[PDB]
Amino acid sequence: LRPEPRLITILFSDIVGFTRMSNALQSQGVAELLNEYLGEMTRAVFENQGTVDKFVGDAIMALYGAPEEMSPSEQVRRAIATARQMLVALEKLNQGWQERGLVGVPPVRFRCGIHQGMAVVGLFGSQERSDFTAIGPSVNIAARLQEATAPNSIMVSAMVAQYVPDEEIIKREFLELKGIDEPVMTCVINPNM
Amino acid sequence: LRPEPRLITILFSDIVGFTRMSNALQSQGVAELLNEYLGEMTRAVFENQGTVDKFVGDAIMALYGAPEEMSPSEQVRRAIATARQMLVALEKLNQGWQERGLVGVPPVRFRCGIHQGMAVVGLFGSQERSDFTAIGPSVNIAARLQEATAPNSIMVSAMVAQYVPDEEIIKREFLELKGIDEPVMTCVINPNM
Ligand SMILES: Nc1ncnc2c1ncn2[C@@H]1O[C@H](CO[P@@](=O)(S)OP(=O)(O)OP(=O)(O)O)[C@@H](O)[C@H]1O
Ligand SMILES: Nc1ncnc2c1ncn2[C@@H]1O[C@H](CO[P@@](=O)(S)OP(=O)(O)OP(=O)(O)O)[C@@H](O)[C@H]1O
Ligand SMILES: [Mg+2]
Ligand SMILES: [Mg+2]
Ligand SMILES: [Mg+2]
Ligand SMILES: [Mg+2]
Repeated sequence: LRPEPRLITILFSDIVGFTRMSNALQSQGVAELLNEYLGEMTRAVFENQGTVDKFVGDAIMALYGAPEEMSPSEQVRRAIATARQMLVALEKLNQGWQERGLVGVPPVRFRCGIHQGMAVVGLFGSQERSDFTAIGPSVNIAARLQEATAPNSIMVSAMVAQYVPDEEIIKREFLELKGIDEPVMTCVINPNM
Repeated sequence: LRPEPRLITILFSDIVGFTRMSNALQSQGVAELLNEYLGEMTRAVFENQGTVDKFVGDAIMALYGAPEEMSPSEQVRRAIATARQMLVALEKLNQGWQERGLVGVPPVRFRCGIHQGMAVVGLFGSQERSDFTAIGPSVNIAARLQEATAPNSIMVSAMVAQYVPDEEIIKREFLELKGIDEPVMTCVINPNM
């Protein structure tokens, strides 16, 4: 698990307007919901051999191809499958949160950025505290894609898109992604399949 | 423990232009550096009773007042101490990275956002994968402060600032912080003491 550059697919699934919830609903609700969400999102990544890199609040950072090697295509296959499954999971999550009173508060939507690229994946931090993650623009991209894409929209990088049939690529488009000294070709892929 | 709202001080220390490194220096250098950095940053938080909530890449998210209760004042005291110590740690880190060839690549600088406020801190995620973190605008604030403040500048929220003597508050100022439906009173505090 020592940090090494690795072609991995970083999938970031951030909940759209989660702050609009961490203020709207109650703390327990925010946790219950978040945890429920992350439970299903995580489920979505793990179910897709994904690796929950970490949760950055309402954002899930899934790595594909790390720590367990995974073909770039699988990484994307999985990441996209995860992203989509997450949306499906979210479909039910909102169904339940709506029918419960946790949403209905905008029906929890999540932006998903999936990028594949060289990231230094491995354990990072002090020996006093290390977390397996991916470091590098690759990650940034995924994250920026995540935040760049519309709610319940899976925005993947050019790198990722090449694995998804054009039919599933709703719309390609370069986007000025923060931290990216170059317009990244983003392809929001079909949230379904 | 289980997620509960908690007045905690979220400290985010993100490395300024780390992507300008995850591209500049080599992977091993990026990891070696990042880990070295996070090692000292982490050190800085733990040494200040802080809690490394997680590392979000080059960003360290430290919680103060979670999971171990800590007086709001201590939280800030510690968070600020950490932020400052981090800068000091970074001072030496760059000293070494510079004298090594890892920087000199802009001398790794870090933005530090320290905010104190109600956050739902506790374990989040699925039982399949839980991470102790703080959720809620409080965190967002710290993060936005972190990214809002200039490099090697510790930007704390009004909440935090009240604990730091005005003499240490380099400059107060409200900032349109993303995700914050209200101008947050940010106070970049003296990075020294
Ligand atoms: N537990 C946590 N750990 C680390 N970073 C966190 C965090 N919680 C928040 N942040 C940081 O705070 C930032 C913004 O917080 P949101 O993303 S929770 O707010 P939003 O209403 O959901 O906004 P939208 O999803 O764009 O619609 C995150 O990107 C993190 O850097
Ligand atoms: N290991 C990781 N875990 C989670 N999120 C991560 C991540 N690495 C990156 N991100 C996400 O990618 C985003 C940007 O990546 P940078 O911060 S590494 O790039 P920069 O040049 O340092 O940017 P600047 O510090 O503003 O100058 C982060 O905010 C995370 O949401
Ligand atoms: Mg979010
Ligand atoms: Mg987020
Ligand atoms: Mg950074
Ligand atoms: Mg960061």
